[PDB]
Amino acid sequence: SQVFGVARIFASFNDTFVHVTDLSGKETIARVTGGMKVKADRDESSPYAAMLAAQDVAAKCKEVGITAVHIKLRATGGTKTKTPGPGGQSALRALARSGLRIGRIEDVTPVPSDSTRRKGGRRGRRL
RNA sequence: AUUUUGUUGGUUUCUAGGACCAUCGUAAUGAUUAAUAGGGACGGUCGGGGGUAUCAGUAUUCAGUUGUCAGAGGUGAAAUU
Ligand SMILES: [Mg+2]
Ligand SMILES: [Mg+2]
Ligand SMILES: [Mg+2]
Ligand SMILES: [Mg+2]
Ligand SMILES: [Mg+2]
Ligand SMILES: [Mg+2]
Ligand SMILES: [Mg+2]
Ligand SMILES: [Mg+2]
Ligand SMILES: [Mg+2]
Ligand SMILES: [Mg+2]
Ligand SMILES: [Mg+2]
Repeated sequence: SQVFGVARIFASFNDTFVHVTDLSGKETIARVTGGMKVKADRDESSPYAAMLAAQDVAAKCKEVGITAVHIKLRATGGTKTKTPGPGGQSALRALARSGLRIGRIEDVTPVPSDSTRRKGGRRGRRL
């Protein structure tokens, strides 16, 4: 039927990565980040930039032959926050609305079975 | 050592007295509860109680292979990087 890639979307709170690989993930097809679409650091992770980033990925996917993708959304993970950034929701909707077909969707955020120490100190970040 | 042998040392038998030792007989012969105190034993347990080894788990960082290409990071915004 369709030809599947894998859209590995890494959505932090400072930027948004839209990265499409092959099934193995060892071959990169298109990687457009929200920071390549704006010149202000404060909105590298904006929903608007993520939508533009996804459209460039979808356009690149079409000329290589990728007609469908599986979605593996992730947050920063590790010792830091596990909730996805604001751009992850926009990049997913933009991909679906760009004529690309959507397969399986999974959250693959790095979660610890314990945890190393997290930055900020004992008293947290005082603002 | 309490008396007397006419009498003082007497003298050790003697008399009597505790104090014990044995036998026999008397006797209803002789040991308070087990504290909704405690201690101990025992029986099935119950615990992220302790110690010594041992086996996971992803994560973090670093490294090796790869893959593409212009930003990535970070913030309230930036900059150092
Ligand atoms: Mg940023
Ligand atoms: Mg830029
Ligand atoms: Mg610049
Ligand atoms: Mg540090
Ligand atoms: Mg405050
Ligand atoms: Mg006389
Ligand atoms: Mg008792
Ligand atoms: Mg026992
Ligand atoms: Mg996992
Ligand atoms: Mg520059
Ligand atoms: Mg950035």
